[PDB]
Amino acid sequence: PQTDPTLEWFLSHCHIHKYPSKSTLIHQGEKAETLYYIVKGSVAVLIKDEEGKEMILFYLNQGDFIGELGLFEEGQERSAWVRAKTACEVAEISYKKFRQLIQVNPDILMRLSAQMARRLQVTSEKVGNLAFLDVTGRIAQTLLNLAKQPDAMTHPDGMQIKITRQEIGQIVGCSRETVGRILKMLEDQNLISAHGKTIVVYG
Amino acid sequence: DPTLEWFLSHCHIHKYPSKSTLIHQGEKAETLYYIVKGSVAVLIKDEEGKEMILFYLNQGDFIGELGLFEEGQERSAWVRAKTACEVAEISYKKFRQLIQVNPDILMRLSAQMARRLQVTSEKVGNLAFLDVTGRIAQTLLNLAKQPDAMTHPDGMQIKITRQEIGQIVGCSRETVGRILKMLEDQNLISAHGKTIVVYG
Ligand SMILES: Nc1ncnc2c1ncn2[C@@H]1O[C@@H]2COP(=O)(O)O[C@H]2[C@H]1O
Ligand SMILES: Nc1ncnc2c1ncn2[C@@H]1O[C@@H]2COP(=O)(O)O[C@H]2[C@H]1O
Ligand SMILES: Nc1ncnc2c1ncn2[C@@H]1O[C@@H]2COP(=O)(O)O[C@H]2[C@H]1O
Repeated sequence: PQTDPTLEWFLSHCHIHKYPSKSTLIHQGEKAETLYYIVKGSVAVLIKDEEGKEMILFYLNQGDFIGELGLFEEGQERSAWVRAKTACEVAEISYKKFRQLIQVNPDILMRLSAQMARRLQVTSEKVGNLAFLDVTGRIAQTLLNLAKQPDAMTHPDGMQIKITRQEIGQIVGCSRETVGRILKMLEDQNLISAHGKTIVVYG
Repeated sequence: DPTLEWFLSHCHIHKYPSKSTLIHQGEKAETLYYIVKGSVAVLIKDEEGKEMILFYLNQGDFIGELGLFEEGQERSAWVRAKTACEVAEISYKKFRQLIQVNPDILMRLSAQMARRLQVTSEKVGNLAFLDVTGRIAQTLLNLAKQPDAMTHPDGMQIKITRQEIGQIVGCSRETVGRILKMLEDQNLISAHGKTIVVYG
């Protein structure tokens, strides 16, 4: 973690709310009139198809803004669901009040925009993965990213992560069954080791 | 627009012919662009150079903005002129000084980023939830819903090459041809050649 006076100034204008793990902070389709900032915890951003299947777009963490995409034009709806992945503490402020703060000190918009730019780079890559990789390479690539997250744990034969079939499937666009068939196949290829819901990525 | 014209007076403007590349993926990102006239395609490529289009940008669109907020970044995509273009250009350093003078110029840029993230997220959803055949069907349906789709007795009529479809959905013009034929055999469309009729 890390803070500064510009962020504490901003936080003093917000209200703080707690969200237990698995609770939904933002429902797709709601009117977007408020901005969030994660003081503690992590959330998943996700979207759905007509049949209720879920895709994860991003994981956001402490220091991440959320609900920013409606800020620049009135009348918009929330573009995705946002669900607490762990217990969360989340600052919230109306768009109107945030715009007044932007007038006082534009650096607070700089910080928000830097996160938007980063999310657009990552989401564009995600488009390239989904377009150009098959499920297997999507899965292989997903495991590689995690293997280089700050959450990784050292290990003798490589780098180690934990994740469920279901979460993998939600990331890549497939069933937990396809994930299992593919994990097994990667294991037979001596690329990974799986131990329940814990995965050693070799290399 | 005063802000626009103030901003433009700090840029150098240059003309680019159709099909020229304004931005190459991997280059160091140190400058911001703004489209004064024309349209461009933003694209990505697989390892074999098969193309996917991420977005079409037009007059009034910023480009090359994604490196602005941290130094040392590379261009995340290629940007190619789709028509002849006139494009304002300015260094990130000079743009940051303008942001200090008047933050509204950052508001405008951020509004376009937010819109691009909403649209690109919808595209992630389509790619995750639809196969190549469903992506092509959905593309034709969406095109048939645009203001420029023409009325046809059997449905709507659109104009778009196999290559453009392939660029939209992430496949070769060959894969596009086979699926269009399949969709035609399924009595869903007619690919007259001079036109696609989307029935219904
Ligand atoms: N592609 C994405 N990357 C990161 N965060 C996203 C993405 N799409 C949506 N979100 C977040 O999901 C939020 C839900 O509603 P908003 O659209 O107001 O603001 C959104 C963003 O904070
Ligand atoms: N194309 C897809 N096919 C199947 N499941 C998908 C797809 N895209 C996203 N998902 C979601 O990914 C989830 C992961 O595991 P489940 O099989 O429990 O349920 C899955 C779906 O809701
Ligand atoms: N998903 C996207 N939607 C719209 N424009 C994009 C997208 N990804 C990249 N771009 C544009 O492509 C540009 C090329 O280099 P930059 O990364 O500096 O800035 C980029 C954006 O202007």
